[PDB]
Amino acid sequence: AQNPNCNIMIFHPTKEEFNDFDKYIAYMESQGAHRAGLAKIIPPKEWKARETYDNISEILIATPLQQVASGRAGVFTQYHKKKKAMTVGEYRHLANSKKYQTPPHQNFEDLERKYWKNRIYNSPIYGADISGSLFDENTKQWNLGHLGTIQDLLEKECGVVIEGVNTPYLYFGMWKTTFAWHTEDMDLYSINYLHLGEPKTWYVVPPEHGQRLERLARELFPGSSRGCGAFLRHKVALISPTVLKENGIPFNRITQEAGEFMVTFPYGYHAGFNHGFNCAEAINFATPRWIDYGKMASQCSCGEARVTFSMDAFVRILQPERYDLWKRGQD
Ligand SMILES: O=C(O)CNC(=O)C(=O)O
Ligand SMILES: [Mg+2]
Ligand code: NI
Ligand SMILES: [Zn+2]
Repeated sequence: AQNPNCNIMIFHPTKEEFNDFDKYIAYMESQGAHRAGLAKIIPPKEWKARETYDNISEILIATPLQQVASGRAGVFTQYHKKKKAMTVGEYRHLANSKKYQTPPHQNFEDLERKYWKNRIYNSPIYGADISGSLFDENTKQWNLGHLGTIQDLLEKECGVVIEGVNTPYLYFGMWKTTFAWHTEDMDLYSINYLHLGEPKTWYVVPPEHGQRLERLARELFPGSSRGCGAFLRHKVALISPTVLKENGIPFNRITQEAGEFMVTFPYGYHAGFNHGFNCAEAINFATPRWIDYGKMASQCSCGEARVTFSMDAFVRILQPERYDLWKRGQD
């Protein structure tokens, strides 16, 4: 069995290997990359996402989100308070202000220490979930707006034609902006490209051990667990590495820098934070190996998780027994 300790693997494809996306995902899995839940892909030196980032300041962040925490430093939730619209140039200036900028630090480890010590005492503003793409249309390799769609994959594997679309999302971050512990919708893969700016630190639980994280989360968030049998789908709960280690939960960590891709694998729980002003692009995707995970994915039906249009068909075809309850949660 490849990668039996479930370590995060880092890949350096050549320009030739970078042509066929599906083939390279399958290669990484042949080497055991999925056992970690997360892999890093460093593009060949010949490749670029676009020519420059000099002209992005007029993109609008219609609904910036202020991430307000409650709890203790290592075990907290966050809620998202909506703020007035602002452009990417305005948000960049805000991120760089004395109130929000990255503090002086020695290295990524010192900054990680400062994040976990101090996150709860601040409320950073995240420009998340913005439909769009920063890949040039002429970038042919690993262009996250040109991937095979999940609807087409389901149709190829299972024969059923379904409605829905699959487009990328932009994320504009600042120091301390936070992504809570989650798996993807329907336990899909994700791919994330850090286009520019400061790093993103990731934490991940191997898919084979995801239920250990869920059991800890039910202990640590007992009111939320009574409210919903899949409350991590709400994407609000944070647990620090120190608390994970105290409770014996297997996990790994890695820092993504600008110019790098990360892939999350089906049922790989992940969480993390941004180091300073940055911009990422991410999208969900599927492979044949996903189908079995999609069929078994948990679902939130309490009303909180509320998701895209395209998840309807995935539930309806892969999980017909759960469909009626889940759809009630959507309405
Ligand atoms: O970058 C972020 O805020 C969150 N991204 C992801 O959870 C992802 O790419 O799957
Ligand atoms: Mg612009
Ligand atoms: Ni994710
Ligand atoms: Zn719920």
